Amino acid sequence: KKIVLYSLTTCGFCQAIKKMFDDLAVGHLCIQADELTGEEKKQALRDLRKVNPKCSFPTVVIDETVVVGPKIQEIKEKIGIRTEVDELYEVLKKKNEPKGYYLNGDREKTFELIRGLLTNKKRYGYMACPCRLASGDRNNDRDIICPCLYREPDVKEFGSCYCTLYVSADWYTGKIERQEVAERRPPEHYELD
Amino acid sequence: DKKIVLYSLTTCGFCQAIKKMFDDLAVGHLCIQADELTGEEKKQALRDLRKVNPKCSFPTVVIDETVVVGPKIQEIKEKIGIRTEVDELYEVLKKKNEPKGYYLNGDREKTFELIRGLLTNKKRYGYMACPCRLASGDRNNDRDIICPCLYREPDVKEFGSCYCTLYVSADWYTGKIERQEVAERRPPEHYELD
Ligand code: SF4
Ligand code: SF4
Repeated sequence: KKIVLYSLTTCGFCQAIKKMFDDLAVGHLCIQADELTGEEKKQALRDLRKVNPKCSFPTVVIDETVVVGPKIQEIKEKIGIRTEVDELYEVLKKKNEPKGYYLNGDREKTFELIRGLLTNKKRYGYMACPCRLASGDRNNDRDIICPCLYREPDVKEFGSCYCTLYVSADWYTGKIERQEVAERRPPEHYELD
Repeated sequence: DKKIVLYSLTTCGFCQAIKKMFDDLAVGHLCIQADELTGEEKKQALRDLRKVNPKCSFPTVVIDETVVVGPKIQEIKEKIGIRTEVDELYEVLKKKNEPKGYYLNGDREKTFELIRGLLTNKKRYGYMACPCRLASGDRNNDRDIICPCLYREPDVKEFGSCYCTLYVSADWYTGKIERQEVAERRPPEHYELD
């Protein structure tokens, strides 16, 4: 697959697409159009205009298909990128949505939280809460294995769990204030002394 | 000169963002990635953490005798004495735009990076050309894309955010509306390619 990424050093999403490519050892050509001369900029825009008439950044060309804008799932779909986070995202969505627990709509935040669940599943053997420190002992951590014991009262009182991974329909659609959620876990559960 | 300790988790996103700011501003600190430590070292880092934050929550930053619990980057910066040209411009943009109904994106990290882009563009061009667009460097050719651009008002009225997602409406901010992708509204003929 021949990939070209039209990018700008000042464009945050352009750098995130580039980062994903580098991390997954994807073979691509990145054009940081703003680092070019006045005439090279004109030529980069003419090349871009042929595949994206709006001359907008980011734009990804994969062989003969073009993905315009911050459409990370569509870019992944044309390149053939499938990770265990994508798999777990689908599983969690199917299981939780009928229960009224929606995954946070900020996809980039939810994806890093799911990556945290996976990192915890590998090192501990269970999906310990990604925004808490686990002990590594399953029995001590039983109340913070996701979904934790605190999700139900936290979502009922504030509209979201402690990591903001699961949110209610009201939190999702802004019908309630998106309040900060305090740590409900009894501090004694660490068994420090 | 201040003694700084950041209690962090490798699985905590904001923890790495606080650490990134420290490193980029030469702020010396101890970073404890509590989850990388052994079983008994986890209990001791939690004992040190518990003394300053009984709830044993991450992130937690200790600056001398003052403790900041949670993702409170502004509070951390005020206690250390961090005050950058981005902070200055953020305040100027906030005071000028909030009374008009144009709020700065609540994802404070993304807003700061956009403001850094505005500053990078002011330095290399002489004006704050839109950081998510390609500037020519000719003010007259870029006139419609000097921040705030000619397209902010129609984009925010129709989608709730400007093209870069720097300025958002109150409904976008609180989640009352869907946060849709904003397409490039600029007529491509303005680029004067041929
Ligand atoms: S707070 Fe949220 S992310 Fe953490 S364990 Fe509970 S449900 Fe899972
Ligand atoms: S799209 Fe937003 S960030 Fe870009 S110039 Fe317009 S108002 Fe400024």
